[PDB]
Amino acid sequence: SLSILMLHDPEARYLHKILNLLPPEYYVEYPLWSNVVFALANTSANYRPLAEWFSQKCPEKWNTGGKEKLEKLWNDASHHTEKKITKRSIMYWAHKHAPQQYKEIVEQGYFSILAEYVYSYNGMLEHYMIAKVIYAMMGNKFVVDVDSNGKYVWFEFVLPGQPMNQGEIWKWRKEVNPDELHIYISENFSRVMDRITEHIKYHLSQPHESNILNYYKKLLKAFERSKSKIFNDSFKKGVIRQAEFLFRQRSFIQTLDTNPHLLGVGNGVLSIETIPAKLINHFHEHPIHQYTHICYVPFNPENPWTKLLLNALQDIIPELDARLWIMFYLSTAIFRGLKEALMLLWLGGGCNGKTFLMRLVAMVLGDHYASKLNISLLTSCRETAEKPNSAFMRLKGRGYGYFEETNKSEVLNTSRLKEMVNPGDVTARELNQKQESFQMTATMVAASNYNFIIDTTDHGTWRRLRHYRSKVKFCHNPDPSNPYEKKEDPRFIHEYIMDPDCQNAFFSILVYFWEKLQKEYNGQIKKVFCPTIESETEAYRKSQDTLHRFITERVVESPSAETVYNLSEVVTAYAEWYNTNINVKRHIALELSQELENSVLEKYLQWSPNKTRILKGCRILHKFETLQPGICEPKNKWWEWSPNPS
Amino acid sequence: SLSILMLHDPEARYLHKILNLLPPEYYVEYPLWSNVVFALANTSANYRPLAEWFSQKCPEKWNTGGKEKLEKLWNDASHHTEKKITKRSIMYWAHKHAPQQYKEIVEQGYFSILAEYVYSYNGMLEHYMIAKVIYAMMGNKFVVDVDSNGKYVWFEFVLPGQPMNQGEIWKWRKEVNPDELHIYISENFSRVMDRITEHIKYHLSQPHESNILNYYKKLLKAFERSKSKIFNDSFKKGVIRQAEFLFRQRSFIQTLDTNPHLLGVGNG
DNA sequence: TTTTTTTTTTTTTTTTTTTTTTTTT
DNA sequence: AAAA
Ligand SMILES: Nc1ncnc2c1ncn2[C@@H]1O[C@H](COP(=O)(O)OP(=O)(O)OP(O)(O)=S)[C@@H](O)[C@H]1O
Ligand SMILES: [Mg+2]
Repeated sequence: SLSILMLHDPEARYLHKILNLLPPEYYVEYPLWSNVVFALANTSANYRPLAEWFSQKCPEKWNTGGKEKLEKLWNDASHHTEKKITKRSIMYWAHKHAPQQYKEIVEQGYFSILAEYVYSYNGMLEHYMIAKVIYAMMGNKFVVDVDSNGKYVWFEFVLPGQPMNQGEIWKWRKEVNPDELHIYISENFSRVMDRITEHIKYHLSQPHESNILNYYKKLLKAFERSKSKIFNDSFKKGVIRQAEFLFRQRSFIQTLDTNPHLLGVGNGVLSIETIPAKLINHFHEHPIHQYTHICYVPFNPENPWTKLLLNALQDIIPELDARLWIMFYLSTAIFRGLKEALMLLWLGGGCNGKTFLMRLVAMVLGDHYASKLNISLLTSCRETAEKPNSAFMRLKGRGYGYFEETNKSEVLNTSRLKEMVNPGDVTARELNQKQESFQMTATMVAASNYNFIIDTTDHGTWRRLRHYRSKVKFCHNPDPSNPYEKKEDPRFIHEYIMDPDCQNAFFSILVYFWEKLQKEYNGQIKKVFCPTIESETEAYRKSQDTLHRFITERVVESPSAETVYNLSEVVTAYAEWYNTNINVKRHIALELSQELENSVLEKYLQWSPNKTRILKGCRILHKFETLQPGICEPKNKWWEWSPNPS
Repeated sequence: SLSILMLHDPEARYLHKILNLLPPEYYVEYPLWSNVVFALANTSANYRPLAEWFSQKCPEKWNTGGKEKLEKLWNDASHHTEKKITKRSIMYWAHKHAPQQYKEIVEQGYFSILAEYVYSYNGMLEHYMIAKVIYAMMGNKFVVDVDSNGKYVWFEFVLPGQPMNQGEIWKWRKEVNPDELHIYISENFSRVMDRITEHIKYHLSQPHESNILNYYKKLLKAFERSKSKIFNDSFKKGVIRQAEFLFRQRSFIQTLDTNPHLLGVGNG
């Protein structure tokens, strides 16, 4: 039904004019004829005859390649979507390979549209007809959408070779007013206007009877009076008001920045969807707007900065397995999608260089994807009633959260922490607006030289937690006796972050590590057995437990004795214990009404017939009360990751 | 390809005219000449042949000097990010060393621009024409940028010889509305209006065929009717609301006062 | 727990309109 | 000179 499409849509025929400029080898290329049929698939569905016409377009080997081959990709499912290239991109392949003939095709294209309107209304232009001409001419560059509060917001696609803020190439940007459209409607639209002027004068040159003696003269007078209308301001404001509907595109704002496999970079957009990661520095159709100003380059260990960073980094963390495991964890900061609930906190001392690593990642990732949050938030000690809260926000879309030191060692209640790590959704509010929910997908790190008090026993609480301790410390007198001591550079933090190449080198390392973990056991973090890690963590679990310490301080090593009333004094005995052993405090005592049974006291803990859980015997201690009776060091390179054991 | 240089771009031919009347002693010297090479290189990369011809202004340096070194300098300036010294500076040296000649050159330039618009639209001026003509002159001052709050903001370059605040000289200042731009467009633009009127009446003086019996009469009537528009409040407000698009400079507010090696003082 | 966020603006007209002199009756 |  080629004729059908021809008559059904003049644009379809124009679209046919433009597709005739494609060389036959384009139709030969297997992934390309799949691309074009998919591109037309997402734009309407009645173009099956046109798609079938494309099967007969340069069919030098259609029978050789299979008659039921190109149509099969569309006839198998006229429904269904793939989130692929739509229209307004086929024009890009058309003009990138067939110049000149493309510019005249579009030139006569809107020329017919404009010349139709000038004849139909005796040369009396208006706002809407101009808006239609503009959209058919530069409708493949602008998108208008409506935000949450509701205004007609303008988004512009940046192209190389035009004034633009650094790092904002090959991606959409927000515009308060389409300013460059205002100059565009005044300069390039004039050229279209002139072609009309020549056409009417040429027809006036050809003699004829009264049908042209006054009719052409009237239009010329009307047209010239209307020629100056375009330069007016209120008229130009009206055209922008009209064109808002033509450039309207439903479902564009909420699909912005949704793909977690696309990252905006200073030299295009970086795709981590497939291995290896690929850089896009040409036209595409992915709705991405946020970015960071760090240019991406392929990972080269031969760069002096890459070696410089790797050497200092390797010295910072001595253990090979710990070094691999930590950076693999930090490599997830590039990802912006759902992540497994892992909390990383680790201990150090003095000028340990902890601040250097967090600071490096934050600027490398950029503000759009990384941010600094109040350390108090981690404590979770603070509670928020029905009141605005801002620091809870800012976590949207981010993939990295880093903290700093506290006043001292701090206690962290499970509340306000369970939802900070879990792959769930949380809701809150702040200045203005109201309650709203947002998916949390950011990696979390918080290291300090202060131990974090944890008062619980639940496995679910102590399953999304990992602990580490630093061992290498920096001092200005590095005696050559202790390996855990190295010299410092004041420039190392004050500068070396201001060098863009350092960020470019560091970002490459992060990309490479994420590729390694992805090429590793299908992602995930639970694997990679680092004996140094997860052992100090459970050692920290054997510590940081007041009850267990109390158990093997007063009742254990003296269980054969018998000074027991009930669960009541055991709490008081535990109360006075932590009062001195730790600090004086009180609790709604029901926690031990079951935790004590959850403990190892069952040897003597047996509930009496009238409940009271009378322990079979212990010795409450007063006065001194003693004598109571009861890895491979890497050869030369470790970023190469070594074989599977590593 | 000098003909290609002078063909595709009237801005290039204007830069050709400005490139003349220069003190070639500076071109002979390495520092200042390299500085102006950097200035022109930072202003787009499409002007590679024009920069090459700038190497052939007083060709002695291109015949006695680092030819390949100079072209490599221009190339690296094109593909590097620096402080980005731009135009409106070579204009400064041209005015500094060479008064007179440049004044009538720019006068003829924007006068020709306005005359071209008048002849194109039968002397029916409109806000865009006046806005572009105004941007053709001035331009050095009046940088416009969009704040973080979404409000257009105007900035003026303070110069000696005006009523300014204390210690505000030789640096940008914030302006709620370009008031002295308003009075400038009211006063100085009238000189161009008068020059155009004189040119029209002079052409009317010369005798010709039936064109002058009615056609110049129509042109002069339309121009006279449009003359009073520049004094209208709504017309001038529209002219400003059109012109702030042209004087827009991307990435200006956030890069303001960023340099820690520069201090603002009373005497500069 | 006010406190400051909330309130409460806050743009608020503006364009235009009319005419528009010329034109052409 | 008056109406569009
Ligand atoms: N890999 C490295 N190479 C060279 N110098 C380093 C390295 N790591 C740390 N340093 C030096 O040691 C210092 C870093 O320690 P600090 O940042 O002071 O300690 P921190 O644990 O990060 O937290 P602070 O700052 O002590 S509260 C810097 O002054 C660096 O000069
Ligand atoms: Mg530090």
